[PDB]
Amino acid sequence: DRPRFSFSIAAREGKARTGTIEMKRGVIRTPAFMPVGTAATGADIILGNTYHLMLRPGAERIAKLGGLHSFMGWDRPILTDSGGYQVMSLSSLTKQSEEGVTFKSHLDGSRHMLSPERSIEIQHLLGSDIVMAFDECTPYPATPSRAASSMERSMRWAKRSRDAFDSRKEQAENAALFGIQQGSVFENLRQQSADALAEIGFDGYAVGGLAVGEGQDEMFRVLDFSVPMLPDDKPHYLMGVGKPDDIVGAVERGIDMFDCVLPTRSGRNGQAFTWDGPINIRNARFSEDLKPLDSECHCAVCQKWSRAYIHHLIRAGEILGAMLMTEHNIAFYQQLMQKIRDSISEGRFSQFAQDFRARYFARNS
Amino acid sequence: RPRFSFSIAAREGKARTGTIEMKRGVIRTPAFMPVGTAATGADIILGNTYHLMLRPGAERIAKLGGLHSFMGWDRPILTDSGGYQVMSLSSLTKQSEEGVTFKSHLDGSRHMLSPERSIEIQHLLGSDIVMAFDECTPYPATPSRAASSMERSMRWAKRSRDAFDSRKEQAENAALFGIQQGSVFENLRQQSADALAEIGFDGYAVGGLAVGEGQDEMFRVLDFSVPMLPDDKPHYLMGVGKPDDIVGAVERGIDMFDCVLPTRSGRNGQAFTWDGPINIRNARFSEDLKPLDSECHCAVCQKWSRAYIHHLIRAGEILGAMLMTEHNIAFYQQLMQKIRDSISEGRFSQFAQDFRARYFARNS
Ligand SMILES: CNc1nc2c(CC[C@H]3O[C@@H](OC)[C@@H]4OC(C)(C)O[C@@H]43)c3nc(N)[nH]c(=O)c3cc2[nH]1
Ligand SMILES: CNc1nc2c(CC[C@H]3O[C@@H](OC)[C@@H]4OC(C)(C)O[C@@H]43)c3nc(N)[nH]c(=O)c3cc2[nH]1
Ligand SMILES: [Zn+2]
Ligand SMILES: [Zn+2]
Repeated sequence: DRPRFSFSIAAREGKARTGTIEMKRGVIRTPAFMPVGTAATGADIILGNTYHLMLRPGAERIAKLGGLHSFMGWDRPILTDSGGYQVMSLSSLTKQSEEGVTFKSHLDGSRHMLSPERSIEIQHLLGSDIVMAFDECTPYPATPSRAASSMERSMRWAKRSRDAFDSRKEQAENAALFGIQQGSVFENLRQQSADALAEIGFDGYAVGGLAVGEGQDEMFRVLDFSVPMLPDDKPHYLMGVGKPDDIVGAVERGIDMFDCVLPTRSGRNGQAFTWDGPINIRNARFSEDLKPLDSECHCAVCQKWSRAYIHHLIRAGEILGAMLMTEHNIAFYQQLMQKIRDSISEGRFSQFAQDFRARYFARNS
Repeated sequence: RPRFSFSIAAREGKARTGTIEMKRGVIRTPAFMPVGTAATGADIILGNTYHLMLRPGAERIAKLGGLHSFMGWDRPILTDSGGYQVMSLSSLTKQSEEGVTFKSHLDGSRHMLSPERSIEIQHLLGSDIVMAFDECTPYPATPSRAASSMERSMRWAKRSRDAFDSRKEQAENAALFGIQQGSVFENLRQQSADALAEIGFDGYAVGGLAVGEGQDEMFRVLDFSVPMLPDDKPHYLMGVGKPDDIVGAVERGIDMFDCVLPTRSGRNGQAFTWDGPINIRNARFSEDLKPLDSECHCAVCQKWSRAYIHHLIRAGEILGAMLMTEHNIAFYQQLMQKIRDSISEGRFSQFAQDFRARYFARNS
């Protein structure tokens, strides 16, 4: 049968790689974009907001309903985060210590807590295939003192995540665990986090603490030295990235996995991604543009709907407009990953990145 | 249960409270009718006919069991006719006496709306209350533009009546509402009302409002338009509205409401409270341990504080807007219940004064 977790590289070019991740529920073609999973009403894997799901409707409720695969109507692999991002983005509502993170008690007495052990337990109840270690996304900007103490605490939490993950045979035999590298924008702290994660051992290694307002120039600079610190024979996950040009540049620096809310956030805010850069469909230039959102896109929206139709739908307050924008953006992101995977296999990825950026920045939509 | 039976239990001024009895349940009036969604306290929900015929299509919904199966909702459902999209999407339409033809899509598909096709689609959706195919006259409109538009809509209202009665299954189990037009002009409103009464309908909706006219102008049109409709029939104000808009509209004879603001506000960081709307994104709520509203009985206010929702939206968690949306919908139903209670008690005039006094002071 299919293996638990097997990462093989089929072709390389520079620091970029293309290949597959084999799991019991399907194959993940890398470099991969992993869209946000939703409740049931082309991607290889979807994600679940662990913090969101544990509050609504609850990890135990999800488990009794059959798991996220039953909850989201998705039989392919699923990855869940650990909540370490919400440890930072919601720090004002948290009491934090070495044991874990305790959130402010609710008006009904209910109180939620996150720890390396509880996070893995929740991710097991959700039935996810790829588990993220409980970490802390260090805020940006952060002093070298604040970044060091946070990264060091996160590495202590990473070891407890490893132990808690291995404490369940059912989870350790069917799922995979990813360590998350921290260190903010500092090379030395990044090397300490990578060394700590490798000594513990993980099926995959994620680069955390980025996509928090640092800018692409700073993000690329951190990727330049951070990704070579991770085990080459293991997949590399850049959390929170990103824009199409962010993804292309990140693949050029050794990243194999991506997640981002921009396709949905842009689709709900009137922005569509095209090969000629992003477009604001609300602009009057599209009032009578009879072309689809993107001339090359093969998604269902571009085969039927014009820019003019979508422009007037959003102007008229029809939520169908944002759904088509969202539907296009998600499919466009998968088409970007496919073109990236193709170009690495052909040995023409460096040419693709140049041609992509040239046309994506000219904005000749 | 009867097909459609509207009875008034208590009156005060032009305001009324009562029930609408249908084969699938009872609708307590004055009623707010939230926007129905696909399955994942209101008496009736609505379905965007124009949206549903495009996604996933009226025929697909019919084969799935109808909107009651589609939305997991066994209670009554009301569907609009598309007459609003005739105006809001007029740039993509070719309009004539026969109906409205939308611009052909990139796959050759073309959609058309007419009094006959609209009623057929609403039958395919399996809705319990059908709206006549009309045209929401744009605002502002010249008296010439409003007259031709209203008269066209009344010819469409008659064809809607005939098409509705052409199906025994629909005519014996559903209801048809006529829609009054005339923009902001009294004489044109009287012609539309007279025309709709000569045709005959189970209910009468006040259309062509909530299109940017302002509350003062909207109330002024309601002052003379609602008394033109049959008193023994329900009155539906389409698109209204804000909480104070609803209270003022009930004061002028409206029994039914629909509005996207509870969802539009919940997604844009605005929550409705008895002390007026609040912008949860303001820093004053960063540590406000109180719920969104002190009196609200919804699930969100029993568990979540203003501080928690404020930080969720600030952190980009979509759960924040869901709680805001859930509260706004439940708050709207609590407003209708308090209105229905006060009419039954004979103290509605006092409620309207007390509501506006506290709602506009903004002492949240
Ligand atoms: C956007 N920038 C960005 N995302 C990051 C994440 C993922 C956190 C997001 O995963 C989403 O669910 C799948 C949730 O939806 C939003 C609201 C986007 O937040 C959650 C991170 N996760 C962990 N564990 N650790 C990190 O250092 C980290 C850094 C990030 N930077
Ligand atoms: C907000 N103001 C407003 N709404 C009105 C409507 C309902 C049309 C809306 O009903 C909603 O679905 C249930 C949809 O939400 C949006 C997207 C707002 O549009 C649909 C009207 N409908 C008809 N048939 N005729 C009218 O004269 C009319 C006037 C309106 N003024
Ligand atoms: Zn597309
Ligand atoms: Zn509430």
